[PDB]
Amino acid sequence: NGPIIMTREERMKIVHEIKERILDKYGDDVKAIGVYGSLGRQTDGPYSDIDMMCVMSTEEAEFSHEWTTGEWKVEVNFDSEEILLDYASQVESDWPLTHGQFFSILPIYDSGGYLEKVYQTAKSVEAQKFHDAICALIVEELFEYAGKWRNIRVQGPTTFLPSLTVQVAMAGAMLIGLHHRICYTTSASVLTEAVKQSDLPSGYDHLCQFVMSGQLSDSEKLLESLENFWNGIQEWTERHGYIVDVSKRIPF
Amino acid sequence: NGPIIMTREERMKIVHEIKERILDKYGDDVKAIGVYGSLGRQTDGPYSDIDMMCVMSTEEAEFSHEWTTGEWKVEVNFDSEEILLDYASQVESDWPLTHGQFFSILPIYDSGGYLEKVYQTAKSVEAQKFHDAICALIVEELFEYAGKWRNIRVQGPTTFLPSLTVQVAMAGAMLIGLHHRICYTTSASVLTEAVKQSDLPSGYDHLCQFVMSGQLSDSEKLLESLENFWNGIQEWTERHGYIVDVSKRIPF
Ligand SMILES: NC[C@@H]1O[C@H](O[C@H]2[C@@H](O)[C@H](O[C@@H]3[C@@H](O)[C@H](N)C[C@H](N)[C@H]3O[C@H]3O[C@H](CN)[C@@H](O)[C@H](O)[C@H]3N)O[C@@H]2CO)[C@H](N)[C@@H](O)[C@@H]1O
Ligand SMILES: NC[C@@H]1O[C@H](O[C@H]2[C@@H](O)[C@H](O[C@@H]3[C@@H](O)[C@H](N)C[C@H](N)[C@H]3O[C@H]3O[C@H](CN)[C@@H](O)[C@H](O)[C@H]3N)O[C@@H]2CO)[C@H](N)[C@@H](O)[C@@H]1O
Ligand SMILES: [Mg+2]
Repeated sequence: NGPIIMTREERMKIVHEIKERILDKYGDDVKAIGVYGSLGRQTDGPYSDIDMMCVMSTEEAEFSHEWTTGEWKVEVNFDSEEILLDYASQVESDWPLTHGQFFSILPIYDSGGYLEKVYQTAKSVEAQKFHDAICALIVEELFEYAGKWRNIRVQGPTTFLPSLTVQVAMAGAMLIGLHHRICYTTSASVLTEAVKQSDLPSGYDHLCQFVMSGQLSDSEKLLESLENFWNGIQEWTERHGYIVDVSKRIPF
Repeated sequence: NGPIIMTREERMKIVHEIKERILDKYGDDVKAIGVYGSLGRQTDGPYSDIDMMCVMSTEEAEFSHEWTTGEWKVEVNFDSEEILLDYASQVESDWPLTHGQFFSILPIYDSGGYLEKVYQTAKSVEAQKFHDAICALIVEELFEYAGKWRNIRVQGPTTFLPSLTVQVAMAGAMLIGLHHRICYTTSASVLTEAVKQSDLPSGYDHLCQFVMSGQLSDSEKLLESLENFWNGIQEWTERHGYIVDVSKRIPF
């Protein structure tokens, strides 16, 4: 019957019950336990699931328990300090959506400031890593989407266009977030927060209005909006120095 | 302003240049080279990218080169035989979308039947792996989506509902593909092929109609369609035995 309505108090009880269970089972291998996500920001809605992180001392520790009771869902990730710190300092194309975890840490157990160290690492990532992630995003994702919607324009199918438009709008949101080196609060607010930022590529806000309103049935307006956004990207990358190497047929 | 229009003959010319370049650089470390994706089953549209794969003899080989010339995009993955076969034999929630690669391999170099060996491995995966992936999908993705759209109904934002509905429809497509052990052709045909399968959970095809048509502006009809799909999931999982024990507050 799906998730039920729960209050913040009930969630913190579950959190502290899980904390006790983790300490009973693993004992001194537990370096730190925190809550992240919406419950960590104390923004959590009545239906939100629970996300917790655990720093282990045992080397190469990397596992997780993800379950539901039928009424609520919990995910607990267990990582060694080294594994967690490397993850916090790696910038992938979906960094603005995944690494909000490290800017929403609610500590409930920490034997040696480990969670603070993870937070510091996540916020001190070198600027060059965001630059590379932006160039990789344009090649590995945006360029590929451009071929996908241009294929639709000539040979269809248009039934993929609304889903692909959503993907392009989400990828554009990642590109902006990588530029500003900021993580989005929640998944539901990614597009709302993306259009309120500075230095938007031309055509991005117009494209997002289709995705946020759900008016994705006019394929011609979508294709025309995607091309304008695709065009706006390339002046935007030159204006900010995110220059993509296009000089070789084969780069190895 | 790429990607540009290309013919199959122009793509195979680029492919064989890369094959020549791969053999020049890595020589006898190359066990096999193949083309997958749309060019692999030679359906490729006028704008499709080029996807290639390489089997290496080097033990820990796992790297990729992904680039564009401004006109076309190429991705070449280099994997040891052990790494590639283990990947082909592991079933994640996005198996129906990622592992079609292994059912579309066009060999252009193969020193010892390595590519046929990859195809055999990918198609002989134990039924238990698909069963576990289905149960994990329902918990890790579907249950989480249900909480998210129920939050939207109570506290918004409505601007996330069209994007979240697309995500739910794609997760349902994964659920169907894992059930029937089938991989989807391309990203563009995932939804069309998913709704043509048997044993659909009640409410999925109706939900896909909103996503495929792009009529995602009636949040009220979307939430009702999402709930109906969510109900159909619980009957569908019971009828096929994709049952997870949910009786414990903490299952470890
Ligand atoms: N190649 C065999 C195995 O691949 C894995 O990585 C897989 C996955 O993470 C990785 O995903 C990569 C991303 O990361 C990278 N940032 C952009 C790139 N386009 C994407 O590639 C994949 O996603 C694309 C669609 N978006 C597809 O067009 C493409 O065919 C597909 N290879 O591609 C691999 C799938 O083939 C592991 N690296 C390793 O277990 C072994 O190498
Ligand atoms: N935990 C720290 C690091 O996590 C990484 O994996 C990351 C990522 O793949 C992984 O993704 C996992 C999946 O895989 C798994 N099959 C289902 C699970 N819902 C999902 O979890 C993630 O996606 C959810 C939304 N769908 C989010 O609600 C959730 O907060 C998020 N942790 O979450 C991790 C981020 O926390 C690496 N394993 C490793 O570098 C290190 O352990
Ligand atoms: Mg989660």
